[PDB]
Amino acid sequence: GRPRAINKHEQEQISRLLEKGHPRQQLAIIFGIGVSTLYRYFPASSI
DNA sequence: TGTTTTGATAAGA
DNA sequence: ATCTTATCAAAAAC
Repeated sequence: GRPRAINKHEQEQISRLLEKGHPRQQLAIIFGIGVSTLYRYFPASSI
């Protein structure tokens, strides 16, 4: 199958970043991934 | 040419 | 304008 966009290390990082209030929009641009991908890994209801 | 995850996208009592 | 969610066509890898 297709590889994941973010490995576990990046996941754990990105998690904290969002809990610190970083907009998914920016995070997506920086990590080179879709914005909707971010909502799937970390739902708004999960922060 | 054949069988997992990405990312646009539409809809949101 | 904005923000969120689940969907579904197809990229990505072998």
